[PDB]
Amino acid sequence: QWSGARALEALLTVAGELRGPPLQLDTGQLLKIAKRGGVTAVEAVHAWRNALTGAPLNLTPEQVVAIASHDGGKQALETVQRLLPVLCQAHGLTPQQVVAIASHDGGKQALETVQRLLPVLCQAHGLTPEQVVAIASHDGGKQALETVQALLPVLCQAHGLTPEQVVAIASNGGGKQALETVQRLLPVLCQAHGLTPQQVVAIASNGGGKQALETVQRLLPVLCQAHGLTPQQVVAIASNGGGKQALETVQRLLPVLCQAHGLTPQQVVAIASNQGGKQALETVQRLLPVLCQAHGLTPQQVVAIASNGGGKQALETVQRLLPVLCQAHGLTPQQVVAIASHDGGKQALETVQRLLPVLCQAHGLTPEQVVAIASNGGGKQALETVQRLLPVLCQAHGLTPEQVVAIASHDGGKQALETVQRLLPVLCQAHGLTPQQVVAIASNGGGRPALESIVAQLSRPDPALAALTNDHLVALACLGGRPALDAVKKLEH
DNA sequence: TGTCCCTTTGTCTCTCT
DNA sequence: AGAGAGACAAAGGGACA
Repeated sequence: QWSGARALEALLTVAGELRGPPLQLDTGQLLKIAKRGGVTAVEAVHAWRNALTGAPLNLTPEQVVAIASHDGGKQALETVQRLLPVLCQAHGLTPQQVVAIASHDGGKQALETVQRLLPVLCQAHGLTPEQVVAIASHDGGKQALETVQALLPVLCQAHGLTPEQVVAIASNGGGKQALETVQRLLPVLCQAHGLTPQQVVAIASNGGGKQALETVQRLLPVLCQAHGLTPQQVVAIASNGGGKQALETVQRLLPVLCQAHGLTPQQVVAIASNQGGKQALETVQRLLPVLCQAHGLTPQQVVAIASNGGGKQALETVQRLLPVLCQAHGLTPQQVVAIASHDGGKQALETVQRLLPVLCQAHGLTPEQVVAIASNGGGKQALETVQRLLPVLCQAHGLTPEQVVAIASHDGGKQALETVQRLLPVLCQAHGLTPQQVVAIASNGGGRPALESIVAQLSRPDPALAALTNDHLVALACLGGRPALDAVKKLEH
């Protein structure tokens, strides 16, 4: 018989119990732990169900699932209950920071290494705890911490990088590989091809940073003479997760796409310059003629859809959903293209298909409004949040549907909507801002942190901004959000 | 296998102006 | 408002004990 049978059975026996107190996990959360943390992780969560939930740690189930759903999850769980007090008392980290460090493959290694190396990293190397946490919060975080300790001096001194740059390089999966490749390849890339340190840092600062740097070195000559690419265009392609794959695919498919479809190299670069660019290119080669047939989508529209992260997913989803969204939902092809032309286009298309009739019939929005909500990165999240929160925001908080749609119609719209529902009362009743001002602050990208920064300043006033009135602070917060307040917070110093 | 580390792709959020 | 950064997640492969 199949050997995985006993184990699968054990998985299900134990999984059944976890639906009960004190954790109560759903099928989705249980699948997740099983898929990545495996069987021993599911058994571990059960074994330490009580010791984590409340006294004296007090971890939410969502947090227990986050620690458990990785390779070694069992080990991370044991280590968290051991090291979270140590790290919150002896180094002053928050439980959230400890959880974030724990929530990656080999989390036990990262936590123990942070416990070991944080003092030497802050004292002898002048890093902040936040920076130590960031470095540590990726797979192989133990390796990245140890490589930062060893290579920070030689990277700042012999190679001219700032600590911030070293931290940025180190704070991805395979950070150790990226750091080491930069030490070796920075003079080669700078002095042989005229790249700035900053361009090299940008290449190095993604997962697979090492792969992308080595690929830039190899392919930069062939890309710049033969295919007529600018060093600037090559750097942009390489400056993305899986840069190596995007680069190699650009060399392959640039002439093919240009000659056979009439795309410019500028358009090709834009398709290639996201995470999964490789996938976006190969999909365009296949799918463009299919999308463009019968006077359907123009090439230019296919390029736009292609030119975002997961462009492959967006392209395929349009091919599937263009007819059913146009015909049965009364959308123009142009509107479908608008919704698809953002990171997560696939998610957003699917969510419009599912929710357009609900939001229209049940909540009284127009299609135009639904499209406007959908037509940003994270459009799925914003649509789901408008569905959840429109009744409370309008009925309990006074807002018009028009104001809710405005808040929702930017990247982070979900975050903006949730924060408004959360902070509207204290902003208006405790400090006298008008609802229209709160809406105004929140109706920009970065709505959430702009609102948080404002609430911070009115509940624990920094003298640095006391010279500003509430209205001035509002105008500032609408002008440039949290960064503008923060800058002002300094300009005064 | 269980654990650790590395790489790619997809999605979401905030910044920079 | 569009490009850039970066953060978080899901999933697969190498390595090894």
